[PDB]
Amino acid sequence: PRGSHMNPKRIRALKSGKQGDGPVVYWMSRDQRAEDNWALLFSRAIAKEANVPVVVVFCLTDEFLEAGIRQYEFMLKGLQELEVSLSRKKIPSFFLRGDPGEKISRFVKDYNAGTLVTDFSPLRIKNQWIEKVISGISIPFFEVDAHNVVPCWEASQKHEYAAHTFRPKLYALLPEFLEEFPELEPNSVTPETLSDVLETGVKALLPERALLKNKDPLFEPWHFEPGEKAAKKVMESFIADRLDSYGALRNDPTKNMLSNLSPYLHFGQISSQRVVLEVEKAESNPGSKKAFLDEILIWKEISDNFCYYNPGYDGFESFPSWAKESLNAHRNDVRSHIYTLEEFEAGKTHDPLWNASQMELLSTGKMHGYTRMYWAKKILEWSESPEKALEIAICLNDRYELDGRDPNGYAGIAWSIGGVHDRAWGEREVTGKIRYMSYEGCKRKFDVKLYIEKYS
DNA sequence: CGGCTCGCGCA
DNA sequence: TGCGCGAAGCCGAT
Ligand SMILES: Cc1cc2nc3c(=O)[nH]c(=O)nc-3n(C[C@H](O)[C@H](O)[C@H](O)COP(=O)(O)OP(=O)(O)OC[C@H]3O[C@@H](n4cnc5c(N)ncnc54)[C@H](O)[C@@H]3O)c2cc1C
Repeated sequence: PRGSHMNPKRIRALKSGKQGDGPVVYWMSRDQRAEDNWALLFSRAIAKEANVPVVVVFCLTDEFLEAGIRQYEFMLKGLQELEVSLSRKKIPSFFLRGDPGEKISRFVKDYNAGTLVTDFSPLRIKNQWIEKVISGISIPFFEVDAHNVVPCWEASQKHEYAAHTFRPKLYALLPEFLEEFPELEPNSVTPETLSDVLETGVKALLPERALLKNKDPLFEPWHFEPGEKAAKKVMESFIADRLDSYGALRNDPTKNMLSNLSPYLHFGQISSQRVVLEVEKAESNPGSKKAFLDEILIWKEISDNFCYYNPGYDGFESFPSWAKESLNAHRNDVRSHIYTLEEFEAGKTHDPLWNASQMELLSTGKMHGYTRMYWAKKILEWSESPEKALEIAICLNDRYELDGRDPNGYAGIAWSIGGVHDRAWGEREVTGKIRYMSYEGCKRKFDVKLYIEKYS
């Protein structure tokens, strides 16, 4: 409804009804940013057509107890900057604590909202909140895909087996959906503390903090500055300094040649469409430009496709039949080593390369992309069962990665353990036909000793 | 039937 | 280091 630079294919109606006379309320969950936000822009256009103001509601759930301080501070500090950014545009931001299924419905009734808009996320918990909200509200409810360049329900209607099947589909719809972002218009009609919730949450997560021998924290919070503004600087530095050499050095953990955009992209502090727009105009190495675009467009959005069309995305049942049969037949194979969650967590294994990868995960919260494959695949090799390996890999990924609890993580773990979006390889013990990685293979691609010595 | 985001031999 | 084969099941264009 309404909009000249707005594609209607980015919005879908979750619930029909009579449009109320109150303000249009935007339920911000995934895209925590002010600029290049389709969901916020569409909420403004609906408000403009109805001559009502637009407001933003963020519901703080109990999910931060499962995660750590590193994710809590990163999200909270970005929200504090976001509050000022919306305030400059005369857009009020309301922060609620509790279950969104009950808090959002209460806010709609109390604030007398006219229309409700929310961003899209294929996670299981989001669909549970939406269904609860729908039964408690009586105004139209819309969903906007502000995370993907091409809407998830529009790119493909089925689960995609491999990237080479999804690649032609995505690139065919690029000329339509890849476009510039109109500026956010400030509100014409004007009508909890973020510091207190930060202090309250931190005290609850203090006992669960990872520590060293001398009770010293392992996490180093100066590597990534949270916030919308800092994410712009990371993109600018990557395009100017790192994008040219990305194609040749993205598989070398000893070189900081990655975009470092996943923590910002996970919380929606920067738009992946915005990154694509600046990358496309950038005149750099054609090989590196193609390599980076294949990651942020295909592999990032196919991860949303995997979780959207597979409700068991974090389970063994989502694996392909060939992988399940191979893993089933190799259940009784004697493992070379057996490690529990705690031994994996502290990095007390016989592999010095695996332990160094974990320390980078512990200290920085963002382990290098190449070593994540080795990190996850060796968990399967040294665990009781494939279910145990999937349980440990998901737990350590969500607990310590800044980009954890993301569709890119569940798809990545399933790729490493269950061969999702992959193919069969040579037959092996324990791991069967799942793709294999060895220490000697990494030794021939990068300086392993430098990586190991960098992280003890 | 062609071709997919590893190890390994060889220059 | 970069290149080409090997080992493996299956989708998708016909
Ligand atoms: C076992 C495992 C677990 C992972 N855990 C997570 C996670 O929790 N959260 C997360 O966001 N990513 C995860 N990834 C994906 C990938 O490792 C990260 O996106 C990347 O390492 C982050 O560094 P970067 O963005 O600087 O790398 P870049 O090469 O600069 O990545 C560019 C962008 O493309 C996307 N992308 C790149 N590689 C992948 C990939 N393999 N799968 C999906 N999208 C990709 C991301 O949006 C990323 O920001 C995981 C991968 C594996 C193998």
